[PDB]
Amino acid sequence: MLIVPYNLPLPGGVVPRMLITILGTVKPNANRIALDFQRGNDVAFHFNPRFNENNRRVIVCNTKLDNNWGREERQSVFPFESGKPFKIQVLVEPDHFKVAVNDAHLLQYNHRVKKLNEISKLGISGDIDLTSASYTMI
Ligand SMILES: OC[C@H]1O[C@H](Sc2ccc(Cl)c(Cl)c2)[C@H](O)[C@@H](n2cc(-c3cc(F)c(F)c(F)c3)nn2)[C@H]1O
Repeated sequence: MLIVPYNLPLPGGVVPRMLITILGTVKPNANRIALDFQRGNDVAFHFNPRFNENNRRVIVCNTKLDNNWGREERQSVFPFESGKPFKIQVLVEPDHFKVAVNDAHLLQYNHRVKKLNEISKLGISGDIDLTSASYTMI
């Protein structure tokens, strides 16, 4: 439906209580997906499901500053499945981004980029059919 890579502007950046919801379907034989919450050229929060990293499925999260990736945060719970519809919910909390997939909490990512109001774009890329991307204040 929506063209991927997709850019969702986040006017005035993010703030606690802002909820971003992404609906889509993983393509068959998917290799990767990425959500990039950007501050200009920096990536404040990169959320990156990898479907085949040495025959393992893993979600890699990181921050990119001045074109350098930092320390990766990895955990082993992988709720996505090739060919299946998903819902990602990213809730901005005062100290971290809180992520739920298909209504189940997945992970938290502590804020490395501190100027939340300058994280003004969300890029969505990878092996998905993107249905919708929106935000609301809870
Ligand atoms: O840490 C996270 C980064 O890890 C490597 S670079 C690297 C390698 C080793 C280490 Cl120890 C470190 Cl710290 C960094 C990736 O190449 C990088 N990356 C992924 C994508 C990308 C682009 C897409 F278009 C897309 F659809 C997609 F799903 C993904 N672009 N850039 C990013 O995931």
